Amino acid sequence: MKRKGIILAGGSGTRLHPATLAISKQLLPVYDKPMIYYPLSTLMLAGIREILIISTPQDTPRFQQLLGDGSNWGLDLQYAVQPSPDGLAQAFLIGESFIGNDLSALVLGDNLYYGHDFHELLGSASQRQTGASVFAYHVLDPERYGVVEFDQGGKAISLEEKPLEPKSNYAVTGLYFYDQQVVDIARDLKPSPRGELEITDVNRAYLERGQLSVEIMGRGYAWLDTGTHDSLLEAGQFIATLENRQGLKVACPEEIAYRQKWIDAAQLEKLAAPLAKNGYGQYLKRLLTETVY
Amino acid sequence: MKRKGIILAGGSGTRLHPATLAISKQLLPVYDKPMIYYPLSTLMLAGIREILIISTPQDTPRFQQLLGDGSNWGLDLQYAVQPSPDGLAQAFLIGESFIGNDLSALVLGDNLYYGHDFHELLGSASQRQTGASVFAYHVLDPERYGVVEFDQGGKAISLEEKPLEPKSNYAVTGLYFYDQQVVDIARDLKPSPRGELEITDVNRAYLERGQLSVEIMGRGYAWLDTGTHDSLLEAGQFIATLENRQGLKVACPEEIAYRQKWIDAAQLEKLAAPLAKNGYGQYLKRLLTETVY
Amino acid sequence: MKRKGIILAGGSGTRLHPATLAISKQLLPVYDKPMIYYPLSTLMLAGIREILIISTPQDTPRFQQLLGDGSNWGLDLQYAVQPSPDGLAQAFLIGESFIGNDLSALVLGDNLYYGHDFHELLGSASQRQTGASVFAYHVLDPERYGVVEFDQGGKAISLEEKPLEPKSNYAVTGLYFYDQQVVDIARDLKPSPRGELEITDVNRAYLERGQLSVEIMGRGYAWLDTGTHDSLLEAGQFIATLENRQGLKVACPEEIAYRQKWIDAAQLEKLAAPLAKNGYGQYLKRLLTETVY
Amino acid sequence: MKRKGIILAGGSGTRLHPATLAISKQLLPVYDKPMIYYPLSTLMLAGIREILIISTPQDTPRFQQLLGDGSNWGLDLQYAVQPSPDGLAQAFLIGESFIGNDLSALVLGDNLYYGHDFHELLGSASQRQTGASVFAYHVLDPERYGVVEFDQGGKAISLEEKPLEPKSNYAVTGLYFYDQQVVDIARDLKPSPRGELEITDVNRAYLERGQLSVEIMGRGYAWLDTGTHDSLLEAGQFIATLENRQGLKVACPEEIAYRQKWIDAAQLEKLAAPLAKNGYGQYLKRLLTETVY
Ligand SMILES: CCCCn1c(N)c(N(C)C(=O)c2ccccc2)c(=O)[nH]c1=O
Ligand SMILES: CCCCn1c(N)c(N(C)C(=O)c2ccccc2)c(=O)[nH]c1=O
Ligand SMILES: CCCCn1c(N)c(N(C)C(=O)c2ccccc2)c(=O)[nH]c1=O
Ligand SMILES: CCCCn1c(N)c(N(C)C(=O)c2ccccc2)c(=O)[nH]c1=O
Ligand SMILES: [Cl-]
Ligand SMILES: [Cl-]
Ligand SMILES: [Cl-]
Ligand SMILES: [Cl-]
Repeated sequence: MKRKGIILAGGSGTRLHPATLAISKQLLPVYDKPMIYYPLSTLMLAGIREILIISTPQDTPRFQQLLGDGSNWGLDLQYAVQPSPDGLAQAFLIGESFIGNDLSALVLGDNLYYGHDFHELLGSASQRQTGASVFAYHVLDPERYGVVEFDQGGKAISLEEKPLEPKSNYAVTGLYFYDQQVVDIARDLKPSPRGELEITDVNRAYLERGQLSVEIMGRGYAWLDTGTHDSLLEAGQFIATLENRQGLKVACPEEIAYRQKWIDAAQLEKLAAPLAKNGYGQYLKRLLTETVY
Repeated sequence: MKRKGIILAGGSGTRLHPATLAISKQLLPVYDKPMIYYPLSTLMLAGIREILIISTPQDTPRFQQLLGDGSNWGLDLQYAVQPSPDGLAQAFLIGESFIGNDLSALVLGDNLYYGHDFHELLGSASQRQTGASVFAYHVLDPERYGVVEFDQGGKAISLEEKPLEPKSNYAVTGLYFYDQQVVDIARDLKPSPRGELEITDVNRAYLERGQLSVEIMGRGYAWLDTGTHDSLLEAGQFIATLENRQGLKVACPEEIAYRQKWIDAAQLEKLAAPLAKNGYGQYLKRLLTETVY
Repeated sequence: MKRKGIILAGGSGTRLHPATLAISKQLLPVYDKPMIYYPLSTLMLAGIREILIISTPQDTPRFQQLLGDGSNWGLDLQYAVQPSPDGLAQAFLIGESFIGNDLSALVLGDNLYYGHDFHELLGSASQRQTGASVFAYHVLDPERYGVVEFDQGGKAISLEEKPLEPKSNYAVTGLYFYDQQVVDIARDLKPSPRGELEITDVNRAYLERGQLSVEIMGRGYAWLDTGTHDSLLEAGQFIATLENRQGLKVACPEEIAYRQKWIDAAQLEKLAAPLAKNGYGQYLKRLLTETVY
Repeated sequence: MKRKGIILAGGSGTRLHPATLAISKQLLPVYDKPMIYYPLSTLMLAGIREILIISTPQDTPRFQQLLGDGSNWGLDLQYAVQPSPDGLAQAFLIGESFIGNDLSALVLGDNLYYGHDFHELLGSASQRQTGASVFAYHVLDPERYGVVEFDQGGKAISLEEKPLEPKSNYAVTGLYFYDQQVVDIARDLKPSPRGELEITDVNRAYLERGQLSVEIMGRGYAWLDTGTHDSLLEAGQFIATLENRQGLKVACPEEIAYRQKWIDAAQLEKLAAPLAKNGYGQYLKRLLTETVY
C-alpha cells in the first residue's frame, strides 16, 4: 500500500512580522536552501513520492514556481490552499480528495530534522499499515507544543496541547503518519477554544482507540526550532556547521532523489547545469563521481 | 538643494540560487527584519525622504506590499523595475526621470552599515553639493570590490574594479553620493567586458575630473557582507547580538522616522498597533516612553 | 576482557597562540563545559572506566585538579606526561605500563562526537577482541587528516597521512580501538620526515596484517573540528543549539556515569550540591527526578 | 598628571563552573585572543601604560606567563593577588600602594568594548583630572548591573546596584576613572548585605559630592557581555565577524602599542617572529607594511 504526503506550509500569522511580511516563512532559506526543502526531503526519505503542498493563497504560486510538478526529482507534486490558518488538522479536509483511500503522512513546512539512521526511524512508522504514528522529543519548553505523558512503564497515556503545566518534557514533533481513518476523524473534529482544528485532537482520538504509536526521537537527533527569529538563526548556523565540516549537504532533495534511484545520473547532470556556477550546482555535479557511504 | 535616494534591490542572478529562487535577496530578513530595511534606514539617516526602489518585475509588488508609498514613515517611496541586471550604473538611466535635476544618493539593497556617529559620517558626504562622494572601508578580500588607491598623503589616485592584485585593502562601499552630473556620466557609459555598466567607471570619471571625495569609513564601523550564505548568516548573528544586548534595534525605519521628527508619537503608536503582540510592535511602543541618548 | 582508555590531551604547539598561551586547548570550555569532558564521555559510553590522561608537564596538574582520581564518577583515572609533542603514537610508549596486557582505546583530547546510537557504533568496535578498529568520516578538507582509500567494493586498501592529493574525502577520526599488539607495534615505529611517531603508521601496520576494521561514521553523526579558532567557535554554537533546544546536555560525564549505573542517586546528589547555584548543578539535580528515553 | 590602571581579573566564583574549573575566566580566549587582551587594550587606548593586574593566587603565574612585565609592548605591568573575591571596590585597598598618589582607572578583566572614536570617548574621561568618570550604556537587562537615573535635563541623579525595578535601561559599564580620593573613599566602605565592597557605593559617594561625570556610551558602540556561557559565545562570533570581514583585529595589544608609538617597527617585528607560522604573527608582520586610516 502506497503512502501519500502532505507538507502543510501555511501562515505563521503576524508573529514574525515584519521579517515575514513579504514572504511566507517556508520559502525563506535556512542556510543554503529554502526551508521547505528540509521537510520535503524528510518525506522523500520515508519513501513518499506523491506530495500535496498546502499554503496560503498568496504564496502557492511561489511554491509552484520553486518546486514545479516534481517530475524533475522523480516526484508527483500537487498543490492546494489554506484560505485562513484555522488549525493544522485542517490539512486533512483540504487534502481529502488527494488522500483518497490511501495511507498518509503530514509534515510541517517549517520542521527540520537531522541525524543517523533517520531512514530506519521513519521506516518503522512508514511500514505500520494501521493506526497513527507520531514522534516524541525531549525539549526545554514543552508548553509550546503537544505534550505526551508516559506512565511508569513508558506507555503513552495523555496528550495535551500547549499545556500551562506540562506533564513531561516530551514534545510531539511535526511529522505524522496516518492510515485511512485520518480524514474521517478530521471531518468530525470540533474547533477548540482558540478557533483551531488541532492536530492533538486527531492524535488523541487514535490514542483513545489504542492506535497511537509514540516513537521516541532520541537526543542524538536534531529536531530544529524555526519559530523565533533566534531559533531560525540557530538553525542556519547548525546546518552550515555540518555542511562545511563534511562537504555534504543536509536535506538536498536532488541528492535524496538520486540515491533513492528516482532519477538517474543523466537527469542529475541536467539539474546541475543551470546552477553550475555556484556551490549547489557544483555539489550536484560532484555527487555523480563520488561514492558516499 | 535637496537630495533624492535610490535603493537598487534587483536580481542577484542565480548566484544564491536556490535559497533565492522564490524571492529576491533584499526581502530575506536579516535577523528580526527584512534586508531592505537596513539601507533604507541609512538613506533616512542621511536625511533623504524621497526614495526610488528599483527591483525586478517579479518582485516589485512584494516590495510595494512591504513598504507602501512611505507615507506611513514620513517618506515618499516610488518604484521602478530593472528588466535585466545590467550593472549598478544602470540605476541612473532607469532613475533619470525620478532624479530630474536634483542631487542623488545610491545605496545597494543588500548593504548593511552600523556604528557610532553614523549621522555625521553621512552628513559630510550629504553636505557636499558638488561632485561625488564615496566611502572606503578596509576589508580582507578587496579583490571582490572596487579598490581605491591612496598616495602617501592619503589622496585617492586610482580606482579599480575587482582587481586580481589590489593596490590596497580599501574597498568602495555600496553607498554613493552624486550631483547633477551623474545621469549624463551614466548615459555615456559603454558596457564592460562582463556586459555591465559599472559604478566604478562612473566614479572613475568623477576622479578624473578631480571631483571624487573618498571618505574613510573606519574600522570602528561595521559594514557587513550579505553576498554569500555564510556572510548573511554572520550578519544576522551580528545584528541579533547587538539588539539582544542593548534592547535597542539596528536600522528600524520607524525609529529613525520618529527621531528625525518625520512622524509624531500618535503616528508611531498607530504603526505599533498591528504588531502589538510581537517584539517589534512592543519595541515601537516602548520608544514612545523612553529617552534614548 | 577489559579495555583500558587513553585520552591524549597534549600540546597543539604554537598554532593557536596566543589564545592558548596560558592554558592547553583541552581545558578550554566548549560551550558549557571543558573540552576534555567530551572525549572522556565518549570513552565512558564505550564502557571504559580505567583511563590514562596524557598531557604536557605544565598542564597535567590542572587536569588532575579538574578530574581527580575519577572515584567520584565511578572511574579510575591515572595520569602521565608527554614532555615533547613527538606524535600521537607516542601515547602507547608512555602508556605501556598502564596498558599492561589489556585491550585499549585512544581518544584525542580535542575530538567531539555527537549523534544517535553512538553507544552501538562504539560497541561494535569495543566488542572485537582482536585487531584494530578505527572510524572514517566524510569531510571537505581531507588533506588535514589521515585519509582512507576504499576499493570499488568498499574495502579499505590504503591509509595516508595529510596527503597533498587525497584519494578520498574519508578522514580517520581521533578514536581508536586496539588489541594487545598496539604497544609492540608502537615500540617498533620509526619517526616520520616531520619528526613524529604517526598514528597512521600504527593503523597501516594493522591494515597490512588485514586486521583493521574501518567502520563508517555516517553523515548523521557530528564529528566536530576544534583545530582553528573558527571551528572551536562553530562547536560551541553547535553544542549550545542542541542543549538549549532539548534541555539535555551533550557529553556530561556525571550523567553518563549515572546512566551506566557507575554511581547511584545519592552520589549524583552529592556531585550536584557544590554547583547548585548554577545551571550545571541544577541540571544534575533534575536528572534524579526525570525519566529520559 | 599621570594615570595608573588596574585590571581586576579575579575569581568569578563557581558561577561558570565547570567551564572555568581549570582556569580563570579572563584567560579564556574570545575568538582569536585571550579575554584579558580586550580590557588591557582599552587601558592602552586611554593612554595608560602602568597597569596592575589583580587575580587569584592560583592564576597570577598564568597571567604573568601570558603578559610578562609589559616591557615588550611598552608598558609596565605589575601583579597583585586577591585572596578572596570580596567586591570590585576591594581593588583600591589591594591597589593602594601601586596607586600611590596618582590618578587611576579600573577595568573589569572580562569587559569587551568596540567602536568608532573609542579614543575620544575615553579621552574625555581620561582628561578630567578631578572627580570620577563612568560610562552609561543602554542594555535590555539593567537589573543585572548598576543603573544610573537621569533627570529630564540628562543629569545623573541616582545610582542603584542590581535594582529589581530599574529607573532606566542605562547600565554603568566596567570602566571607571578616578582621582586621588578613590583610595580613601574605598577604605571607608562597609561590606554590603552580599558580603561585597561595591563599586556602586564608591561611585555613589562621588555623586553625593557632585563629582561624578556619567558619559553616555552610545548604541553605536559594542559593550559585550561575557557573563554567561551564551554571551561569551556571542562575543566570539561578534569579534570574529568583524575581524574576518575587515582583515583587521579588535583589541590587539601589539597594534595598539605600535600605533601609540610605544614600540617601533623593529620591536613589532621581533614580537611577530615567534608566531610567524600563524595568522596572529602574520597579522603583526602585515602591520609593518600597510597604512591603516
Ligand atoms: C537515503 C539517502 C539519504 C542520505 N542522506 C541523509 N541521510 C541525510 N541525512 C543525514 C539526514 O539526516 C536527513 C535529514 C532530512 C532528510 C533526509 C536525510 C541527508 O541530509 N542527505 C542525504 O542524502
Ligand atoms: C535620528 C538618529 C537615529 C538613531 N539611531 C541610530 N543611530 C542607529 N544606528 C546606531 C545605526 O548604526 C544606524 C545604522 C544604519 C541606519 C541608521 C542607523 C540605529 O540603528 N537606530 C537609531 O535609531
Ligand atoms: C549511555 C547513556 C548515554 C546517554 N547520553 C547520550 N547518548 C548522549 N549523546 C546523544 C551522545 O551523542 C553522546 C556523545 C558523546 C558521548 C556520549 C554520548 C549525550 O550527550 N549524553 C547522554 O547522557
Ligand atoms: C592608536 C589607535 C589604535 C587603533 N585601533 C582601534 N581603534 C581599535 N578599535 C576600533 C577598538 O574599538 C578598540 C577597542 C578596544 C581597545 C582598543 C581599540 C582596535 O581594535 N585596534 C586598533 O588598532
Ligand atoms: Cl539518541
Ligand atoms: Cl574607527
Ligand atoms: Cl548517517
Ligand atoms: Cl551612537
